[PDB]
Order: sequence, then C-alpha cells, then structure tokens
Amino acid sequence: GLSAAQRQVVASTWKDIAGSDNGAGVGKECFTKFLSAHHDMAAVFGFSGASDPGVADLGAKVLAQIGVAVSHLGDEGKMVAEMKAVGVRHKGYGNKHIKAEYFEPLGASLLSAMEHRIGGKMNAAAKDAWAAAYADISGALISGLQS
Ligand code: HEM
Repeated sequence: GLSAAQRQVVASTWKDIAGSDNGAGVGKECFTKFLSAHHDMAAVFGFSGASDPGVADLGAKVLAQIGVAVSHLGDEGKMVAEMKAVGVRHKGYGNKHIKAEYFEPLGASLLSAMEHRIGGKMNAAAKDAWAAAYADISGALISGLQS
C-alpha cells in the first residue's frame, strides 16, 4: 500500500540510489550477485551465467523502470497499471516460465545492492520502506504476468 512517510523515504533515497547512472550500477550488482548465488536461475533469464553481457543490460533497464515507478508512487493506480503492462510482457521473456516465487529472493539482492551504494542512508526505515515498495512493484508485475 505504502504510507505517505514510506513514499517520502523511497522518493528521497532514490535520488542517492539513482546517482548519475540512473541506478545502472545497482542493477548490475543486483543481478550479478543473484545469478552467482542461484546458478539455476540463469536459464529462467535466458543468460549463460552471471557474466553474460545481458545481466548488466537488464540491470540498467530494471532500475530505470523502478525510477519511473518511484516518480508515480503518489498515484497507486497509475504505478500498478504500468507495472502490470511490464508484467504482461514477461509472459514472453527468458524461458517463458517466470514464476512469482522468484521475485522474493531477487528483492533481497536489490536491497543489498542499494545499501552497498548508499551505505548508512539505507537505514532501518529506508529498508522497510523499500521492502514495502518492492512488494507493491513486483506484486503488480506478477499480476500482469498471471493475467
Ligand atoms: C526474477 C524475476 C525476473 C525475471 C526472470 C525477469 C526476466 C526478464 C528478462 C529475461 C528480460 C529481458 C527481455 C528481452 O530479452 O527482451 C526482462 C526485461 C525487463 N524486466 Fe524483468 N525479470 C524479472 C524481474 C524484474 C523486475 C523485479 C522488474 C521490475 C522493474 C523487471 C523489469 C523489467 C524491465 C523494465 C524489462 C525491460 C523490457 C520491458 O520493459 O518489458 N523485471 N526481464
């Protein structure tokens, strides 16, 4: 759902997470560590492994879309409609068997990459606001994927 305080914490820490590369470095770290930890997930993405060039490319696109979702957080119906559309496109991505269960371990890796970039700015309040935001953003994508 996200409270106004949680929307405000994610909107303000996104400025630091985005940096000067629109979160591309965070995206690269997230998917590289995720695929190094679960080699079994490389086939779901259609990648050869964690060092496939496609990992850094996908990481930049995922984090750029989270930046769009963050700018629309004040209108939930807008944010979920656009994330559902992203989700509908995932029916035809990677192996065409992307499952909802895969999104929760990916969330842990995203939060970790975010904290690695902004350090202490990713305090307990920021981690809770971003876990709440990642739950809504991925939840809406999963809804498009299962539609
Ligand atoms: C573990 C779950 C996920 C899997 C397996 C997955 C897989 C993929 C794959 C394989 C592509 C490349 C498409 C191509 O070849 O053209 C893709 C694109 C994309 N993914 Fe995901 N994805 C996942 C999670 C996410 C998340 C959390 C977001 C949330 C913002 C996201 C956003 C996107 C975006 C924006 C694109 C670019 C193309 C588009 O807009 O549809 N993905 N994803």
